[PDB]
Amino acid sequence: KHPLQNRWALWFFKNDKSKTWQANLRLISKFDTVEDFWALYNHIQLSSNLMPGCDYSLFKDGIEPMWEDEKNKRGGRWLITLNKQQRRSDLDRFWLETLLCLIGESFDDYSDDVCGAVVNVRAKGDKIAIWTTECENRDAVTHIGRVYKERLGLPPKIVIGYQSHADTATKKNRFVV
Ligand SMILES: C[n+]1cn([C@@H]2O[C@H](COP(=O)(O)OP(=O)(O)OP(=O)(O)O)[C@@H](O)[C@H]2O)c2nc(N)[nH]c(=O)c21
Repeated sequence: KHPLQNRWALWFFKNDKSKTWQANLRLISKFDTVEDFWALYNHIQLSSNLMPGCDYSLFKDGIEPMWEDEKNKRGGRWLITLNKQQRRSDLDRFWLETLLCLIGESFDDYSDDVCGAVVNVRAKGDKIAIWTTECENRDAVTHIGRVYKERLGLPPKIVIGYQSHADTATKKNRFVV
């Protein structure tokens, strides 16, 4: 089989309320091969079919998909927001293209600053984001944002923003692209 440069882990989140946020996170599977990635993707529910209040997260092995993880606490995220009416037309395409960015190490020189990606399915609107390790590394953050924006094919006129997890936790953009 053909190996990937990193081992990745898929996590699932289900909003409960009678549970603490951390207790609602569940590790689903791990893979480090091209064949194993496709085996997972071809046999698990699509993001567009998840119930409102759930999330899928793909993070490098060893990094939990939460602000508290050492590799995320000083970091932040590039955020993509979508309307509820775009669930069946763009959500799945955006998520898969995002996954291929991660697994295919599309950020080259700054690959070590990437922690993972998260897709949130909500009644008000869906969100997809790429999490990075340091919200102060301007060159790294800016590079990832530009590469990501181009890959998704977003019209060069609709700017996306980068938010530090610290700011998100204390409810806005450190950078825009
Ligand atoms: C990513 N994340 C989210 N939460 C909790 O989940 C809540 C919901 O944040 P959300 O990321 O699930 O998006 P949502 O659109 O539902 O919410 P909104 O942006 O607040 O309108 C946060 O306010 C926190 O209470 C988190 N709580 C902890 N402890 N750690 C995390 O990494 C973490």
